[PDB]
Amino acid sequence: NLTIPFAKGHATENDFIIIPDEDARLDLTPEMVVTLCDRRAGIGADGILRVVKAADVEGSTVDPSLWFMDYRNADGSLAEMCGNGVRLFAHWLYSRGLVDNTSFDIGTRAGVRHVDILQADQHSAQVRVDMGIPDVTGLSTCDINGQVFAGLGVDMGNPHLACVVPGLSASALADMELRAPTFDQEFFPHGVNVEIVTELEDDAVSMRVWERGVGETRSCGTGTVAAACAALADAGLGEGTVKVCVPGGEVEVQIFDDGSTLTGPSAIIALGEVQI
Amino acid sequence: MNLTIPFAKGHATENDFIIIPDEDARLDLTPEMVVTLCDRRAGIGADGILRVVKAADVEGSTVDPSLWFMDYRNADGSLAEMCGNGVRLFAHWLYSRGLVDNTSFDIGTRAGVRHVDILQADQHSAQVRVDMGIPDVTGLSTCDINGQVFAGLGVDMGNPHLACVVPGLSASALADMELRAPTFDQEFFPHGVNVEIVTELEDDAVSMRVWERGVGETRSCGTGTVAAACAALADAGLGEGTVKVCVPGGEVEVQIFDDGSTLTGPSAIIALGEVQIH
Repeated sequence: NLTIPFAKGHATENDFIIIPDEDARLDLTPEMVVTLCDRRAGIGADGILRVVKAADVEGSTVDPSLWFMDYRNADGSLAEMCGNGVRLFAHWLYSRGLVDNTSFDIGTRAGVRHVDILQADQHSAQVRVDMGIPDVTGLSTCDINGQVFAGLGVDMGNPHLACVVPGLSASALADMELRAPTFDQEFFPHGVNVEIVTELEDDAVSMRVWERGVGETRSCGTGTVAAACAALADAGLGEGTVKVCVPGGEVEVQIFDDGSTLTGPSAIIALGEVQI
Repeated sequence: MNLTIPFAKGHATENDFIIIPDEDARLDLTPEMVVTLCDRRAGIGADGILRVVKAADVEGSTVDPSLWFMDYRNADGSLAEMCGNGVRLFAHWLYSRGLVDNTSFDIGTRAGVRHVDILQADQHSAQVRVDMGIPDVTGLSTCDINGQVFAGLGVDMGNPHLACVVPGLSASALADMELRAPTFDQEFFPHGVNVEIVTELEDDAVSMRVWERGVGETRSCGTGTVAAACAALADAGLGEGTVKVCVPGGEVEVQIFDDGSTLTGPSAIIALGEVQIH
């Protein structure tokens, strides 16, 4: 029935359909989302980022003149957390001349985010995003596939449990076989994302992640910040700069005593039109 | 370098492809490019690439040079022959973009010429019939899926099949089975096999699920639907007929004769655009 312009891109292989809607002319229903993000029947993504002014988003109470990351999960749901996504949305905004400043603010359902474009062209960027104060909630354990791991619990807006594993190489991490983890039920009352991480080594670590009711993913933004907190803690530091390697790429995490940042890439890989 | 390529994304009963128009045979499309494009998160994502090129510009093409050739690449980069589903989408592309003038026409493939008939088409949707050859029932064998033994029929459609029609299987209970990679007779199927689990012919229809060799479960297998319909007819004591086959990605209609078979089914063209390879 309607043909609309779109783009496809990803931030460390967490991939999105960007749908411009400057004039908020699109009623994008949860069934339309689910269709569009169907990898075999549609275009295929982890979600849609619709480009709209905060003004026009039902329920945003942020400054109405911001651009708002109207972010939908692949199941249609209104995402309340955001991560890697922000890097892509920032990239689109800056490269299409929708903002004109390398440093600006983005309306999201989790509140305003602040970003800094560090490099940007039509296809690639590096973006620094302010991720909030990590809330460390303490030691916990989990079981994956008949093995206990010590982790550090971390709240970034959503819960994580980051298990830094002394001895474990990047290879051995690669070779482990993951399964839905079991963990402390009462410690995590809304479930938990679990990261397995190597130890700080040249200010870097490698991570794999099991997201909450999703399973293994290529990249989880909030998760890389969690892993960085843990890897620092596992070494006796509370502040620092860590390169985190996930299956989808590399980010850089900065842990301050009063905040955190995530720095990493974004890619706009295709442009076209799609039918409803 | 990077390279920007015009493309389309489509599917045939949710067996999905990237179509890449290359009428002047200018694009050198390598296996590593194919892999990158077909990557669902770093690329566009698909089961394969259909490059639209004249058979005159494919080396080793058996067919008439004036035909369009489906230069079909699998997602892993390897060259392929034919796809029951993908031919439907290719036919749809050629016809809806005016590259052929008739509703009935031939297409070149690496398995030889294929004859298609456009039943309905516009820019987004179509219904296409393809002639799929005489099935060759190679024998009776069995498999084991996740502990449970199924009896079936060897079918050679150009590639090996064990179509297992299961008396007393409802569609409900087919949808709830847990599929795992089957075990099979390695002597009967020395090159692997595609396994279809099928219900029994009822009101001229069956439902199927398929585990494709080296790929696991898919939403649709074109040659599988034809194997499935053979087995369904043979389990009903018939040698010929028309069967609607329901796969998780949609519905098709198989006609079996003594001297051949056809597969009719849908095609959709979902998007158009341009893509930059890394």
